[PDB]
Amino acid sequence: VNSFSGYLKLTDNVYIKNADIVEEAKKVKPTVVVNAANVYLKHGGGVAGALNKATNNAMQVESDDYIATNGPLKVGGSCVLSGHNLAKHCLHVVGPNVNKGEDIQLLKSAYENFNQHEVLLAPLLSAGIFGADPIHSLRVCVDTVRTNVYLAVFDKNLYDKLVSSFL
Ligand SMILES: CCc1c[nH]c2ncnc(N3CCC[C@H](Cc4nc(C)no4)C3)c12
Repeated sequence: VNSFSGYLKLTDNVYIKNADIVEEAKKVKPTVVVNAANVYLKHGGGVAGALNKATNNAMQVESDDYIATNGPLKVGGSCVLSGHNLAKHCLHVVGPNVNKGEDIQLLKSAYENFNQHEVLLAPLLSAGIFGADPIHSLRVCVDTVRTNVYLAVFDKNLYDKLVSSFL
C-alpha cells in the first residue's frame, strides 16, 4: 500500500491521473519524482521548469554543479539528484526531443531508467515541449517499465484521450 490517490489503473504496474506533477509531488512526497530533463539539466520550461520553480531554483543550482563535475547526460540517460522539497530524490531522465531531431527509438532507453526504482511519480517522457506523441509515450512506458509508475498528466483533455485510446 502507498499514498497515491485518484489514479486510474492501466496495467499491473502503470497508473495515470490528471494532475499537476508539482502539486502531486508536494502532497505525496514520493521517494522518486521523475524530471523531464535535457542533457544539460537546464530546467527552463515544461515539467522541468515547473519542478525547478517549485524548488526556488535549488534544483538548477544542484544541477549546474552536477554538470560542471560530470558533463552532459546522454539522450536516453538519467541521473539521480535531490528531490528538494518535492520528493526524496529526483530522477532526471532525458527523453528524445523531437523538436531537436532526436531518434524516437531512444524513448525506450529513457523509460528503462525507471526500472531502477520500485515506485515513481513521473510525467510522460518526450511529451509536451519535447514534441513526441503522448499516446506513443504511454505505450512505450507500459511496454518498458516494470516497476510501479504513477503518471501525472497536466492537461485534462490529453488525459481523457490517453485513457479513452488505451489498448
Ligand atoms: C509545464 C508542464 C507541466 C507542468 N506540470 C506538469 N505535470 C505533468 N506533466 C507536465 N508536462 C507537460 C509538458 C510536457 C511534459 C512531458 C515532456 N516534456 C519533454 C521535454 N518531454 O516530455 C509533461 C507538466
